[PDB]
Amino acid sequence: SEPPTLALRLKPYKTAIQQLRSVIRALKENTTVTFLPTPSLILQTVRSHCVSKITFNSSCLYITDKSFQPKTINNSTPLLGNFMYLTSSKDLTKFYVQDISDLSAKISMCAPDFNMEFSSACVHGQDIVRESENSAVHVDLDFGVVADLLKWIGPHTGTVQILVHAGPPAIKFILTNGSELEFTSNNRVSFHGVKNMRINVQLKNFYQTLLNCAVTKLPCTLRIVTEHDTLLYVASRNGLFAVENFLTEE
Amino acid sequence: SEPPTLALRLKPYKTAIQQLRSVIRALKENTTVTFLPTPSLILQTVRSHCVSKITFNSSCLYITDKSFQPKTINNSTPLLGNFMYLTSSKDLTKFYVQDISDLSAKISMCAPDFNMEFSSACVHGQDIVRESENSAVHVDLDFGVVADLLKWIGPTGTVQILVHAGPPAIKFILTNGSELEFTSNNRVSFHGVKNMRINVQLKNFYQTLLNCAVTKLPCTLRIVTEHDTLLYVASRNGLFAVENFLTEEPF
Repeated sequence: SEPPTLALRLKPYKTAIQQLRSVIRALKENTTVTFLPTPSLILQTVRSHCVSKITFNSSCLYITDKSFQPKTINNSTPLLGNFMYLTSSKDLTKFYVQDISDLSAKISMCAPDFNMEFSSACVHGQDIVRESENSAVHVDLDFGVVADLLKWIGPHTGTVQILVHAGPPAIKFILTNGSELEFTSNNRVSFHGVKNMRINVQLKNFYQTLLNCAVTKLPCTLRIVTEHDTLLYVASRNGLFAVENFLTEE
Repeated sequence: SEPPTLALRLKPYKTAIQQLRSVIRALKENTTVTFLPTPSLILQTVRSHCVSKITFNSSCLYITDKSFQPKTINNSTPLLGNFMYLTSSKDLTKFYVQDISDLSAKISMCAPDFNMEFSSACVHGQDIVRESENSAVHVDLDFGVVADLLKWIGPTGTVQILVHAGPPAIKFILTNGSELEFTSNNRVSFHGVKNMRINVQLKNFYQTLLNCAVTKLPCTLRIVTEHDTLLYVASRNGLFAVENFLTEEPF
């Protein structure tokens, strides 16, 4: 009778997008929203050498029928504009996606004397970057430390080089001007395996990577993967979502 | 279209809301949208002693079935926000309203790979202010005269509109003193006049002229003395009509 349905649980979902107000507003037209039957909801923004991804905890999602097929639509929607931003309305009383067609997702949203329904074309030909769980250098950073890096890059623009040292453990951040901000192994930075590795990434993709993780106001886990090409991984999460970023060398 | 359907003709409608972009964006949460089977679409904003109304020409509408019941909703929509502003999308490809429930209006909108429909509750405690075709004073003003009045009120206050009978003259006095008055010439037409005085808030009067100025055509000023001394200021074009209704202030 009814089609496969993926509903959002609004008490956790509405607290997550309020925490994400800053990021939800600065998405651009390169941003996809993917619905999976895990259940999972994934926001992805792909760019030149950077990929950021926000994954809502299954805590926020409820799925009717696991034969729901994966849907990926654009966030920039032909009449409503910013789809995610429009789910941050505080009037929202019901929010679910149905799998009617193989070509489109049907989204339903309610408010007190209002109900809307729309259908966006599915994008077939988009992938979602995954954390390779192999990592050569793995470094946890205090949220206080992340605020320090933010306040130190807050006038951008340039390039940043991230060096990580073995004995003793330390992570250092050198800028194209010269300025260096280093942290040593204390109680604000944990080192899960830091032999000697270095990456070079665009400074504003690193700065924006930090703004995304800072929305959780918790620790971030920074890593350096040496697989295909030296990839910088920067992630933070809370009990409602997880922010992941993937930057490659310049 | 089994249920009665009121469709918009997008070529004329899209050009009408583009002329109206200044008005569409400054509507507030007191603003009503009315769909009639005339066919007609009406934006009404009621305020203290001013009522402004924008009526889209029937030329902009196409109606299926005249048993479409009159629907009035709020322009301030619970998740989309400004309803009229969202019809101003240049991505819009299809826009019609259907009468399914007595309790709500069902609006459908399409764009290239997109199609939505929503239903907002209809409000029933509101009427549409009408032009009483009685008028004691009826004075048409060339758009030049209206542009002149605008470029003189831009800098609270109670403008008073005094009109003389023999011969015709209309005068606009401010609380400071300055007066801009005009005699029967080529840019002011005088049909019906009477020795009359009205006082209206200057802020509602200036905005009334800003709304009519959007047509860049003549404006029709009137003063109705049927129930209560009302100032009426209107300008139409081939796509819509801007009407304003001002009353005097109480002691």
